Amino acid sequence: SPSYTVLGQLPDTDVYIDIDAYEEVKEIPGIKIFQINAPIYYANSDLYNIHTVILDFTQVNFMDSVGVKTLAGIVKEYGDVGIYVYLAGCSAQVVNDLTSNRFFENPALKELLFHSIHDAVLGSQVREA
Repeated sequence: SPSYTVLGQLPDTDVYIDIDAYEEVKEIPGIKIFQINAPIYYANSDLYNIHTVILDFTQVNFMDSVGVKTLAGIVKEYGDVGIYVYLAGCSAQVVNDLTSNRFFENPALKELLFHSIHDAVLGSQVREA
């Protein structure tokens, strides 16, 4: 799909790239990592034993209200079955767009934000069940 890319980890590093880019790159058991390549309502359409989904926002320069609402639905619905959705690599501007569209109306959702994919992977290691 052009709207998202499945990422894996290069073994014994903090490097995450396209699962199809290099043979030894492997997904982490219990975690799905998706790089967002188009506004999230496109990726969401494709969506339509995992404890964590990590969404890599490195490529995202801004979000619109429809995108933030979509994202909120994704976080909520995974959350309802105990799966955490983490947001990695959000720029200041993207965080501003999330905030303006009241994504953090519950300040607890601030805990879903991580600077890098690896930070998010490490955040999933031990946590509130």
